[PDB]
Amino acid sequence: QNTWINRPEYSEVSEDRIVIVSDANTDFWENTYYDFSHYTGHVYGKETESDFTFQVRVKADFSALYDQAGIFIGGTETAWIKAGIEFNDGQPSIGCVVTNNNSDWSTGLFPGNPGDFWMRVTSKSDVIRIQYSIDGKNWPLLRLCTWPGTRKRFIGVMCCSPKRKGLSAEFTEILLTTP
Amino acid sequence: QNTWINRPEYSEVSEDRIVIVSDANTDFWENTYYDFSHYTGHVYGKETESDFTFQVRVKADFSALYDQAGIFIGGTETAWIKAGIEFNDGQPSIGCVVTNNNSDWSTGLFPGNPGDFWMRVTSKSDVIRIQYSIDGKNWPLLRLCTWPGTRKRFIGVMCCSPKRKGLSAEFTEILLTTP
Repeated sequence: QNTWINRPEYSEVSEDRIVIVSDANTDFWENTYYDFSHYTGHVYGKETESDFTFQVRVKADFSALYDQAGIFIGGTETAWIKAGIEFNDGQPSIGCVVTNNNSDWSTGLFPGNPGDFWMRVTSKSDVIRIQYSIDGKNWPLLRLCTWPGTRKRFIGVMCCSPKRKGLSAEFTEILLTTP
Repeated sequence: QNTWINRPEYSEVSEDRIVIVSDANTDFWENTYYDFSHYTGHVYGKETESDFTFQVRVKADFSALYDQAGIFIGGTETAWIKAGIEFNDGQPSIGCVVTNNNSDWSTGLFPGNPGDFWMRVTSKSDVIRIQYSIDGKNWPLLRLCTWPGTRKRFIGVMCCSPKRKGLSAEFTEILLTTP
């Protein structure tokens, strides 16, 4: 059954729609460079011990620095992966952070509509393939690595407000299935 | 003193210019997904045990699938990092691969001129910050992680031809210095 990691004050959970409103100063980051350990981001999903392909359509109102919305894959508090859009110096970026004791993040240009995009995560064997889409048809690769956690993987939708509060993210067309 | 990792058949080494012509089927990759271990890419540089900032201007004639040219940071054969342009399905991408026993790669859109760009690597403490530039003035972030190797880091220019032979890459404006 679906459950939360840092359940937010405000939210909505329907059969085919999930809304996460971030709490103040929420984020996910481990040590690397910044020297702090944040594990306060919001994630709604479920644990699974089998391979899978997760896909979701994200609609959030990015505005404050470091606003994040996308997907999350958890193992432990020091073994997880997050990916999606992140606001910074205006322009929106698409990136990913793989944390295996330490956070390793990559980022880059996001061409689509920052307020309406798709995310896809495929986890078969010990491999993690993360892709995104701006039209729901084309899925460019974002990150390809090997899972840093164990058997149990927590897969779900995520939302972060490192410098603010209230980022509202709507998740629809959610589909968790065999790879 | 400067030395090679998989010295190529053809090359040129001047005081302020380095040309690497790739040998057939050369590449850098460790296990993840593809299930093969490649350590045949060409790298010209030097070992250092102190923090540094490396910068270089790259001019290569990308054409065959997976053609790569950029920078490399080595620790061991299972602990290294590479970053730069990579040709694929025509369009050129800017990406990075961090290998800590297993390769973890990120990729994305490259807006500049694929045949003339800059790379910058900063290694202070145990942090690695990789940036690129399309005009030699602006340096967007590409990857930020913590070094997977030890004290001795091999920093230098790199060139790969996974599916061909002959990719000629020219490296100029090389500058290795304190961060």
